[PDB]
Amino acid sequence: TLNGGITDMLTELANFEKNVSQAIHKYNAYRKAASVIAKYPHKIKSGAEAKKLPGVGTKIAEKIDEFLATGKLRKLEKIRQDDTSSSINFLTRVSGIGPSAARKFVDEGIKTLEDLRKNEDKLNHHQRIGLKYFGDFEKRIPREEMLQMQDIVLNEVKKVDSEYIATVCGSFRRGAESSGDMDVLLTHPSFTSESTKQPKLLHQVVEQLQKVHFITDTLSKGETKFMGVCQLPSKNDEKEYPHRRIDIRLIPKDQYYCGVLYFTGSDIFNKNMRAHALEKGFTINEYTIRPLGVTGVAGEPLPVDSEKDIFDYIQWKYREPKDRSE
DNA sequence: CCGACGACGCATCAGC
DNA sequence: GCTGATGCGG
DNA sequence: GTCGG
Ligand SMILES: Nc1ccn([C@H]2C[C@H](O)[C@@H](COP(=O)(O)CP(=O)(O)OP(=O)(O)O)O2)c(=O)n1
Ligand SMILES: [Mg+2]
Ligand code: NA
Ligand code: NA
Ligand code: NA
Repeated sequence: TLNGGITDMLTELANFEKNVSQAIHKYNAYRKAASVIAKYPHKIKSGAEAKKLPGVGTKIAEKIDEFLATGKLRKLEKIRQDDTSSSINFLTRVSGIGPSAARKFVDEGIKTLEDLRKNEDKLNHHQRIGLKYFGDFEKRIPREEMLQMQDIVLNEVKKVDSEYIATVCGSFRRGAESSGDMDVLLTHPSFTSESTKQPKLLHQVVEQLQKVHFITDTLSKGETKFMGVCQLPSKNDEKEYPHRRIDIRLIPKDQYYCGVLYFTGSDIFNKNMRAHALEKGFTINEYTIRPLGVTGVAGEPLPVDSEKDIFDYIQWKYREPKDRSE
């Protein structure tokens, strides 16, 4: 946190552009700048020093000079006083309310937590669950609790079918001391890129986790992605654990390394890595790395037997999960 | 200057 | 019912 | 908002 003041500023600018302006590329530009500054191993002393880094241009350079001189940014100071911008920004903190819904609600006069509760009927199902657990989903999860949640998920999956393999990814796999949620990669030998030899593969896991009252609510659910809510069991007389967000992704077993690379993130690491793959003439998603022809069209999946193979194709030295937190 | 900016699953909606 | 576009999320 | 070409 040598430059926490600067990266916090860029993060608030990114969120403003996403939530209020609906300028998704300004949001990514600010996020990338914040990321590159966050790993810069010196205390930044001017915007011209910062502009040397890739993703910091003239505009951000000027904002960093203002912030270093005064300790604040007038642009943000204004944004904070504007009641509409602040209301739109706040409502997007509810899961399922993005920038469109948030501006829609603030237009309808719904602009506080109390206003959301009174108008619960104007929310779809995801938004209703996001409002229900608003305070809980704001809390971090200590790694110690992540370890207990892992134990439950892995043992309940083993009880359904011993051939499942569940791998916790996200910030947990990157070694974070706390996580925003739990991300679970799931494979089963009956589900490959070649065939699906059993139905309900993800559903049976979700259903087992509901039966033991680990999973408490569902935000969305399809054949390969579950997004919902879970809770650790508490002891007699003990306060309940906060409810937590859980995501589960069932990935074809022969595409595991592309899947765990994707799900380990970070999101900015994946964007940098996939952008780099493009420049090297490949495309990477959670299933495959494929070459690009002269026309630009993706070819056939390349053989992959490790995360490191994916790095090798695009001529990157391997980075362990813990060094992917960008 | 200018196009490009990672890639995709699920929910919801318009239009048929 | 479907396909395609959009919002929102990972 | 930034960048490579
Ligand atoms: N725009 C995105 C968002 C996510 N992902 C991938 C990479 C990310 O680590 C994983 C879980 O995301 P999450 O939303 O769970 C974020 P994570 O890195 O796990 O940190 P926490 O806040 O502690 O949960 O999904 C991606 O590729 N592109
Ligand atoms: Mg996560
Ligand atoms: Na730069
Ligand atoms: Na939201
Ligand atoms: Na999150």
